[PDB]
Amino acid sequence: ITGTSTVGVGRGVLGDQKNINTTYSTYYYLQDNTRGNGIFTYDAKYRTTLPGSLWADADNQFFASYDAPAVDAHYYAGVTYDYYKNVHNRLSYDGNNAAIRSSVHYSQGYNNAFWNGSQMVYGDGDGQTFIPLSGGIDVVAHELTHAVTDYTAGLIYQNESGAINEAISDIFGTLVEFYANKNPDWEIGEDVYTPGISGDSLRSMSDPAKYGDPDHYSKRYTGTQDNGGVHINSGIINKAAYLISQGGTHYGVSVVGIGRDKLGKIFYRALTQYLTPTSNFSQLRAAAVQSATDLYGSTSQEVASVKQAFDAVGVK
Ligand SMILES: CC(C)C[C@H](NP(=O)(O)CNC(=O)OCc1ccccc1)C(=O)NC[C@@H](C)C(C)(C)C
Ligand SMILES: [Ca+2]
Ligand SMILES: [Ca+2]
Ligand SMILES: [Ca+2]
Ligand SMILES: [Ca+2]
Ligand SMILES: [Zn+2]
Repeated sequence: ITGTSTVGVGRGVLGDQKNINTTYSTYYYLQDNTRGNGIFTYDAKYRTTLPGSLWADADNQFFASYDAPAVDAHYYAGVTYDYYKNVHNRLSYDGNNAAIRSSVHYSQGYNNAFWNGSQMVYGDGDGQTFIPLSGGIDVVAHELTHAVTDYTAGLIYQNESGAINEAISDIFGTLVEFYANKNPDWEIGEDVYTPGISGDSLRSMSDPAKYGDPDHYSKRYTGTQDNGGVHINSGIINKAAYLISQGGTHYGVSVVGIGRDKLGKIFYRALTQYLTPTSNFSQLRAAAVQSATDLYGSTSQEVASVKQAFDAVGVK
C-alpha cells in the first residue's frame, strides 16, 4: 500500500521485544519499505486461502498473542534479506528485489511451513509438535531459501536433487541464524519444536543420526515417502557442510574446518553458478569443488577440505 514508513514495536513468539518496519496509511501495516521492493506480512486467519489480508493494526504496537507469529515472520524475513544482500550481494530471492510476502496463522494446528511458489506460509503448530513456526529464525530463512533455490539452481523437489534443495535451505537457515547471532547452533528448528521437550530439534546438521537421518551415503533412504526422502537424505549433505565449516573425523575420514563464512561462499556459488534442476549428490560435490577452486585456488586448503568432507559422507 502507499503510505509513509514507520517503526512499530512488538513481541515475537518467544516473548522477545523487537522493532518492526511498518507503513502508515489509516492503519499501520506490516509492510517494510526499507528492503528492496518491500516485505509484506499477511493474516491467513486460520484458513488455507492465500495470502489472506495484509496485516493491519490500529496503533503500531504488536504485543497481542495473535500478533506474535506475524512480528517474527516479518522481522526474520528482514534479517534474511539483509544476510543475502550484505553477505552475498543478492537482492531478494530473485536477485532483483522481488517483494517478499509471508502469511501467518495458516490453517489450524498446522505443523509445517512452506514456500508455495510465490510466498512463505507459516502454520501455528498444534502446541505439541510445534509452536508458531515463524518463531525460528532458521525456519524463516529455510523457507526464503527455497525461493532462492527455485530462482537459481531450480532443484527438482524429489530424490537426490530434492535432498540437496532441502540441505541448501537448512545450511542457509543456519548461516542466517549465525548472522543474527542469537543462540546460534547447527540444529534446525529448535526454537519452535516440541515445547514440552528441552534440548531437541527437528534435524541436526552436526549429528543427523541423532534424529534418524543418514550421515553417510551408504545409509541413504531409497523409498518413496517424503518425495524420496528429501528431509531425510538432506542429512548427508548437512553433515558434509557441517564438516567443511567445523571440521571433524567422521567414519575415520578427517576434515580440516574452514569456517562458516567460507562454507557460505562455496555453497552460494555452487547453488547460483553450477547446480542444475537435476543435480545429484555427486554433481553437488563437483560443483562445490569447482566453486572452492574459483574462490580459493586449486591447491587451497578450502578445496582439500571440500573433498575430505564429501569423502567422509561417502559421496564421490
Ligand atoms: C524447517 C522446518 C521447521 C520446516 C520445513 N518446511 P519445508 O521443507 O519448506 C516444507 N515445504 C514443502 O513441503 O514444499 C513442497 C511444496 C509446497 C507448495 C508448493 C510447492 C512445493 C520442513 O522441514 N518441513 C518438514 C517437516 C515438518 C517434517 C517433519 C519432515 C514433516
Ligand atoms: Ca496493536
Ligand atoms: Ca538456535
Ligand atoms: Ca538452529
Ligand atoms: Ca523442544
Ligand atoms: Zn524445506
